[PDB]
Amino acid sequence: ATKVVCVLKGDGPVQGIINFEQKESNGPVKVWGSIKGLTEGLHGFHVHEFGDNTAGCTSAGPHFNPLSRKHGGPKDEERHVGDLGNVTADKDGVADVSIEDSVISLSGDHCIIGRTLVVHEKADDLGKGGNEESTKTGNAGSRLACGVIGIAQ
Amino acid sequence: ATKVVCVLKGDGPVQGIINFEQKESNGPVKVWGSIKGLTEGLHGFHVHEFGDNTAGCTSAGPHFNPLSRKHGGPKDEERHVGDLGNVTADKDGVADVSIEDSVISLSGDHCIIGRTLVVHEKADDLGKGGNEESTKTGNAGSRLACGVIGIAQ
Ligand SMILES: *[Se]c1ccccc1C(=O)Nc1cccc(-c2ccc(C(F)(F)F)cc2)c1
Ligand SMILES: *[Se]c1ccccc1C(=O)Nc1cccc(-c2ccc(C(F)(F)F)cc2)c1
Ligand SMILES: [Cl-]
Ligand SMILES: [Cl-]
Ligand SMILES: [Cl-]
Ligand SMILES: [Zn+2]
Ligand SMILES: [Zn+2]
Repeated sequence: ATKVVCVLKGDGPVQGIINFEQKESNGPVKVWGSIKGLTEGLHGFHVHEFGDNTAGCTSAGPHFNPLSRKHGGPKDEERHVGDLGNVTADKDGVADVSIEDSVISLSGDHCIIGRTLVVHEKADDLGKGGNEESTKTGNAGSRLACGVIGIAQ
Repeated sequence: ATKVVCVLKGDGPVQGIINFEQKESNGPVKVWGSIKGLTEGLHGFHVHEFGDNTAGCTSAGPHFNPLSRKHGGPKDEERHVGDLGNVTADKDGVADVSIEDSVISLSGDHCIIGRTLVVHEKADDLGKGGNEESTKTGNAGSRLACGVIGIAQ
């Protein structure tokens, strides 16, 4: 039923379009689209708390964490709602994104509409980095590009 | 209370930050902030339907019109939900925005979260232009800058 979209932009060359679709009121969310201008390899892919771009991607705040848990991979029970794991950029710097997630939603208390999607500088270590940062941010580093998650055609 | 924000960006020099605050459900919404890089005078100020920036401000679609009415001024009964009227840019091209509106909301079926705020090339004629365009767009012309309306700190 409900279809949202997100246009990723930042200070650098990284830009993309990510779609979200949810058929059932609390069923799985299909996240798909393309990001380009990325370094080859893994990049952290998170929903951050605020749809606030007043001071670039920084204003988005931390990973959307309504249940006040520690950072993890999407398949971990201990995770932020916004912890969608990694996207993989090919040799040409293009990440063809396709994710199914059941913790995020386009309705309820886990709604990500009016919040920020961020693609990060490095791989998300999924909380296995053995430092304080790993259990907060997954050591994914700086925010290359972000966008507010909005209602789509 | 509920507090949302919007960062207006486009292809040109027009850019701004607009805040929305609503103390009571079905109460008035305080819209305030600053826009710069505008021509001196009036500029159409509307919430458009989609939080979609896939092809710039064009992808936002028409004025948010859930009740399928004709375009009007904010004070008109016959108006789009998104019809917030005009903002006034001073000689230096800065519009100091301060609006109170009771038709828009940050909750319900009139919720503007995940939709687009647009500032337009010319004055909104408030539906008094006596042509088909007046009763659709208010003849405000091109979309100088837009942003998806997101949840704020
Ligand atoms: Se989805 C979302 C994003 C940001 C803020 C709020 C929301 C949201 O829709 N939350 C929400 C909370 C509680 C109830 C509703 C709701 C949705 C649909 C309906 C109805 F009438 F269509 F069935 C009623 C209530 C939405
Ligand atoms: Se604020 C927001 C942003 C995006 C999507 C949905 C919302 C939202 O909060 N919706 C919402 C909140 C509270 C109540 C309703 C609601 C909608 C319809 C009806 C009725 F009467 F039509 F069935 C009742 C309540 C929606
Ligand atoms: Cl975090
Ligand atoms: Cl890992
Ligand atoms: Cl982070
Ligand atoms: Zn996290
Ligand atoms: Zn209108």
